[PDB]
Amino acid sequence: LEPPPSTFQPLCHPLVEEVSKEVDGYFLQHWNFPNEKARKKFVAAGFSRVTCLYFPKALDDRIHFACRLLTVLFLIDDLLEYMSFEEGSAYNEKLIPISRGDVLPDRSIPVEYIIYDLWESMRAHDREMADEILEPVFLFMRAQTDRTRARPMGLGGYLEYRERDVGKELLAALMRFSMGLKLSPSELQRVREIDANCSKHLSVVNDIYSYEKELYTSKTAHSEGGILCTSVQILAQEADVTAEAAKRVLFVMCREWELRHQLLVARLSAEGLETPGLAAYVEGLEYQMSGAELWSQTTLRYSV
Amino acid sequence: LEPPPSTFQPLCHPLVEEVSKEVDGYFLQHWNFPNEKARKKFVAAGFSRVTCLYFPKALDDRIHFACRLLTVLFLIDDLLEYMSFEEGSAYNEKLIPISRGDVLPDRSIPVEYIIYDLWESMRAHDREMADEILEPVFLFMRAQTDRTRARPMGLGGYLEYRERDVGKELLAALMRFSMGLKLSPSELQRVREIDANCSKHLSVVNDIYSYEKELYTSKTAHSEGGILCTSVQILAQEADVTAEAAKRVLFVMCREWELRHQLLVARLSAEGLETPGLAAYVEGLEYQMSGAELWSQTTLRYSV
Amino acid sequence: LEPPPSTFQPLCHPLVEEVSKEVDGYFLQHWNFPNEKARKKFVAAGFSRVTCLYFPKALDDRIHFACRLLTVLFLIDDLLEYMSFEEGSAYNEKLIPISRGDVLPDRSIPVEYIIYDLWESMRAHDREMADEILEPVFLFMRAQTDRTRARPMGLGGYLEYRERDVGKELLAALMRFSMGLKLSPSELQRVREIDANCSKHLSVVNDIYSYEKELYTSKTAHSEGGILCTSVQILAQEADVTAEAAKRVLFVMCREWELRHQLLVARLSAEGLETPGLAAYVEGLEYQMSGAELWSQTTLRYSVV
Amino acid sequence: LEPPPSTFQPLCHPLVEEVSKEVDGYFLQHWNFPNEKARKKFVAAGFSRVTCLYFPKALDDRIHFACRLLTVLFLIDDLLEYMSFEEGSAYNEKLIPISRGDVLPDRSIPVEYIIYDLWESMRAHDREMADEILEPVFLFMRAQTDRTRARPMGLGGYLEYRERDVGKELLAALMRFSMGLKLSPSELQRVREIDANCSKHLSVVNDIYSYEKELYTSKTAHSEGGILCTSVQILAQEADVTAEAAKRVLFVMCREWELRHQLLVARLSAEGLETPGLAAYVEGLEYQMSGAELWSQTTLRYSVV
Ligand SMILES: CC(C)=CCC/C(C)=C/CC/C(C)=C/CSP(=O)(O)OP(=O)(O)O
Ligand SMILES: CC(C)=CCC/C(C)=C/CC/C(C)=C/CSP(=O)(O)OP(=O)(O)O
Ligand SMILES: CC(C)=CCC/C(C)=C/CC/C(C)=C/CSP(=O)(O)OP(=O)(O)O
Ligand SMILES: CC(C)=CCC/C(C)=C/CC/C(C)=C/CSP(=O)(O)OP(=O)(O)O
Ligand SMILES: [Mg+2]
Ligand SMILES: [Mg+2]
Ligand SMILES: [Mg+2]
Ligand SMILES: [Mg+2]
Ligand SMILES: [Mg+2]
Ligand SMILES: [Mg+2]
Ligand SMILES: [Mg+2]
Ligand SMILES: [Mg+2]
Ligand SMILES: [Mg+2]
Ligand SMILES: [Mg+2]
Ligand SMILES: [Mg+2]
Ligand SMILES: [Mg+2]
Repeated sequence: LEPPPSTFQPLCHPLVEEVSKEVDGYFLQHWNFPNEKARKKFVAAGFSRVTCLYFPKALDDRIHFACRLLTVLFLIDDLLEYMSFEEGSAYNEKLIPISRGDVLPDRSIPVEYIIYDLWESMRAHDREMADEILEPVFLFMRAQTDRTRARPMGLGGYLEYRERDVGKELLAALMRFSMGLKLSPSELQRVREIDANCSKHLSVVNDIYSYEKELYTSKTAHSEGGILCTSVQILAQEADVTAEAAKRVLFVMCREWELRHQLLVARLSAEGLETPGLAAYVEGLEYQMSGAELWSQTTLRYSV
Repeated sequence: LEPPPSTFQPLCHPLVEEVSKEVDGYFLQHWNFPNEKARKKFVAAGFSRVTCLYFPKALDDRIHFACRLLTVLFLIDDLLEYMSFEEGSAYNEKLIPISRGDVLPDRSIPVEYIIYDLWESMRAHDREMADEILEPVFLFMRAQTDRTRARPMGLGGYLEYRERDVGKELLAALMRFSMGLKLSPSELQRVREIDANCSKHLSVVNDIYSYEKELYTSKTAHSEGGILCTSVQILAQEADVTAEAAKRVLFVMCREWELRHQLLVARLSAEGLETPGLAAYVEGLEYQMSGAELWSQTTLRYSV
Repeated sequence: LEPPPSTFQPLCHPLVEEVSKEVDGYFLQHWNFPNEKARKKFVAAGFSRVTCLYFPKALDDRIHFACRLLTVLFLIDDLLEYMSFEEGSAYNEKLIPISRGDVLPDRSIPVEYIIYDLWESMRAHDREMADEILEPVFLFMRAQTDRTRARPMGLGGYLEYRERDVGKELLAALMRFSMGLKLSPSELQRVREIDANCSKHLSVVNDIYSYEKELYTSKTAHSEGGILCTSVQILAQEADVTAEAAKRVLFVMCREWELRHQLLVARLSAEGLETPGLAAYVEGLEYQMSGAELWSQTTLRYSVV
Repeated sequence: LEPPPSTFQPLCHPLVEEVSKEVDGYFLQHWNFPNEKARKKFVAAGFSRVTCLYFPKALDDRIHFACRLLTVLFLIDDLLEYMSFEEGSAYNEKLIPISRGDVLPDRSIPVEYIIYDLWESMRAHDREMADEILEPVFLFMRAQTDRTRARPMGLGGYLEYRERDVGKELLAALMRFSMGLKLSPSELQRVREIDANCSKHLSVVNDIYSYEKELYTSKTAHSEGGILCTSVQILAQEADVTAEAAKRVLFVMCREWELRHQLLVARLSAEGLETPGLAAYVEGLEYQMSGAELWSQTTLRYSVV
């Protein structure tokens, strides 16, 4: 597997090792892992490492919140693969009022009190920015168990749906939270098209590198929760080629989205619409894209 | 054309007579109408009346801003029908920096100074709420000359496009501006699905009532600006029936979206999630749907 | 679900009881039902009753052939849901040379010899007309396992696909067979538009009533054979409404195809191209539409999943 | 637009200069061109040259038939752009009985007598093989004015339609005619998957190079005949990228179909299924793909709109 060249350069948060020990340690203490092999696999994935590659300009005293939130969403993402759509939906819906702080957790259930304590701690740190991450998380949670996953999709309809299932909007809100980067609604409206393009890049890069994992899951886990729903197989079907061939084509499409990103940002700036906040934001998106790809290329999660 | 029953009751702003006189009078003074027949056709349309049906709970001192904005948008909407997509786009793009206040108007050109003065006066009245209307308007302007109008579309793809072409988002921000109704990003995220449903209703009710007008325009106006792009045609073509039959089917679909609106709002309230600002906002959407329909049923713009 | 008003009036073939008892009796003797519950459910479907609603002016000595063919196709229709498209296709292709009479059945396999004996008997009664049903049937059969069921479709593309999957053309050739109604190659060209419209009505009325059944199936059968492919779901997702809402909208669309049927018919008559042969056929198409709907409204196949 | 690497070597028929002169000469005498500009454009397109790249192993005394047939189909393809679907359908349907030899041409109407005389001369040369090109040509002609061109299509649905509109099957029959290559029904059935794959390549390579021409047509010609129906626009819309970006992505997918052609061919041979006639046939398909691309990269038809 050979990626075509990219002009995007990744960056990693300076505190990645100390924060990853802190956050890995918290989940190894509290989360219900089934056995030692699963604990080792959890550490091998490097979930705080992908968080620190996503948000390398996070404030030093906020990056750990983002590591915790992405880590617990990954752990849940993997649990849902053993559930039906209905079970998975019941599982996520329990957590939504708890995330809001509206329902207290059952403290004998780690996922509930981990979720409750985390969002309470983020609101204590910055209430307004924390509150802006909630509905984007819920939108993602609901997409994860959407029966649209078991229905035929074309490439266009898939990318529209995958924007939610890849958590693009929660990642943008979490990036802003992590950086203390406040943007007005008018500013956010200005970069809507840049966001949508970025979402496709994140989606398809993840699909390419995680395909062998997902293929294996689809054959071994729950026929609904584990269902293969990915651009790799949607393009392979549409073009009647192999998955390997579809990945080569999708990679080339990913570099076209990187070019489009650069063009859209250049236009924003030329029209005099790139504020200091927006400049930081679109550079932030570029780190998400290159950081996700660097982690995807190297994590044991996808290679074993 | 027999409208299926509806539980939505329309409401009109109490100041409709006074404001209509004022705003109609302003455009009759400044807008370059080509002849007397057009001046009469302008008055006959009742553009301030549809605004007052749209925002019946607007603050007494803000409703005229809304009448002016929708009036000038309607006037431009009609001029664009006689231009190419390329000519329309150049026309609209010139007005966008002027709307932002970044570029002074040529005061010998009425659309330029009307646009400049209007936005300057809105920002003087409420800077932050006025600024939230700008990108929604520009989104709508750019939809009007999108070459996607000249290409095949199914009902789903069309509704997604029409959401921009009908100005759903600018109407929402304009409603909020006009009521002084401030909503947080989190509140707005909670009603995203309610907004999307409402958009379909506005789009298709307009398509139904404005069909004879748009058909006539497609036969006599510019080949691009006049191109017929509407749910009436799309459904007739997909189902292989007449435009008349398609309207009767679309009308039933509109009442289904009304029921869905009620369901979605009831769920929002049943969860603990309908804030007082949200309650005002979703009520406001219901006025928009019923008000648009009432105007569309009665305006001379559509019957002659 | 309250149907909207209709001007079409259904008719049932006079001999419905006799032929039902006869043909149900034949399949209860010969078909490989898995258990007693399945035998009771088969009887509850009333497959001979829908045949008698579809072709109420069939000749008295021909109607049983049509009940047999539609019964065995319904039965295979249900089996294919538990197969891959490849398995399903292999199953059907096996029956095609057998239906032609070119290949002997394995008499230890009831579907093969039931199909074999059926077609033999039909050609024995009217070789010319029986032969006209064959390619229509194979068309329909190949549609059933068409991988295009596993591809995204809008409503227009769906209706063109459904024409084959709902068996419009085999119902036409069967209707004609069962009535002794012969039509010239010229007469059949004139009604190609009336046919396409009628296919939409059969397709969608079935979609509406069979939705709950097909939904259950899409959750419990084979990921390919059982895949949900229906106008109710296509409209629900295109318009963002519930399945129940899409059913109410589609039903109104059905009534418009009815009005359009009447229009295309008068139009054929006003031009005077309405032959006596063509006139019986389009009245027969109207019986198919209204009969299909009456059966669908009442059959336990659709109300008890 | 730099084409990505290919392992295919295009070949050109050795009589290309002599046959181009003969066949261009014939159409310049008989066809009604609207002006001198159109006559020069015709010669610049080099329609005998694409024929000779498509079929470089054609028999020396048959290559001119293929050149004539593809030339007149290109000319008609362009005329249809100024017509409605209904007008173009009537136009094509008039030619079908004449192609068959069943109806005499109006000798004052060049398209009619050029088509009549050409198909008569092909049947005079090799009746059985000429006749096998007819239904593939008609299939293509009816695809050209098919309403589905005005309905939304995703990539998979489009490629399925474009197999007919690109004339894949007529090109295969014409290749076999021109090489005197006779295949059994069994041999033909064996290569269906190879055929389907090759069709996507022809289709998309053509879409890539002809996009600027077709875009201009869609802005200036008939709203139906001139309608933009192409993978370039479909992918640009689905992926949200520019047309140029879509072309670069689609070109990489064309090389994947080249690789897949090679794999299918290997497998045919690895099983026991590759005959001498099949080997010549699938090698001929490779020349079609590389030849069509080489012509498309260099013809003024696509670079000067
Ligand atoms: C895209 C990426 C590397 C990281 C996104 C970072 C995270 C955790 C975002 C939260 C939303 C989730 C869990 C997306 C996983 S997409 P998926 O289910 O396809 O991920 P998988 O392939 O299972 O690793
Ligand atoms: C939907 C409705 C009645 C009013 C919307 C109210 C306004 C002014 C919205 C601003 C954007 C415009 C002019 C949309 C017209 S949709 P169109 O071009 O289809 O309207 P037309 O049919 O030309 O009246
Ligand atoms: C259309 C109709 C009610 C009757 C036609 C009568 C028959 C048997 C025609 C033969 C072709 C078949 C099996 C159509 C059923 S469509 P399907 O698979 O959707 O039917 P289902 O919903 O499974 O009953
Ligand atoms: C594909 C290729 C180079 C040649 C095919 C050779 C020929 C003439 C085949 C006959 C069928 C036709 C006319 C296809 C043109 S595809 P089109 O209408 O897209 O061709 P255009 O882009 O107008 O040149
Ligand atoms: Mg996952
Ligand atoms: Mg996931
Ligand atoms: Mg993945
Ligand atoms: Mg308009
Ligand atoms: Mg408009
Ligand atoms: Mg309108
Ligand atoms: Mg069925
Ligand atoms: Mg079926
Ligand atoms: Mg059904
Ligand atoms: Mg063509
Ligand atoms: Mg062409
Ligand atoms: Mg082309």
